[PDB]
Amino acid sequence: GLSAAQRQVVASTWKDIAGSDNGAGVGKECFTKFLSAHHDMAAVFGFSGASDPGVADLGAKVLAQIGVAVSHLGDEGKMVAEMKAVGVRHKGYGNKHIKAEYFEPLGASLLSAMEHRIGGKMNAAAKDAWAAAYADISGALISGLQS
Ligand code: HEM
Repeated sequence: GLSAAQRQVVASTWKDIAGSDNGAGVGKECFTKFLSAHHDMAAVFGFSGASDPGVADLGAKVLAQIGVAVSHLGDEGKMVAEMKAVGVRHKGYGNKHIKAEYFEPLGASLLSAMEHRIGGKMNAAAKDAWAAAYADISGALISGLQS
């Protein structure tokens, strides 16, 4: 599923975009677009539109999970245990309208927003390495999800 070159390209793009923000300006610009393009997930996340600061709260807190998961892409025995739990958490949120169908799509559109921080440094290996790592990150959260 992943390779040493990709695992390295993943930890190399997370130390820059998530330097001190840990991915704060990554989900706020991604979730915001998802909420706008999708008016069915806004009430689910807890926002009224794309002009809501809450978006920067979820897209940010969520990015962190991807960070703790970036320190173990080849080791899917523990970093996947925490993500699997997040799914169980989404099984009873304040909206009870979560779905893994928005994950993939919201995951791909997320890599296009990461370039906003490392614009110019995000090469193909950066979006590809993360495009292969985010698959195991989110895919590992859909397990406990819909519980
Ligand atoms: C696109 C599908 C998703 C939906 C609809 C969704 C929805 C939500 C909602 C509604 C909350 C709580 C906000 C509130 O108070 O209402 C939340 C929290 C959170 N979500 Fe998601 N989420 C999705 C995908 C993800 C993914 C893929 C990750 C992981 C990368 C993730 C990680 C988190 C984290 C870490 C929190 C913080 C809450 C906690 O864990 O205690 N979410 N999500």
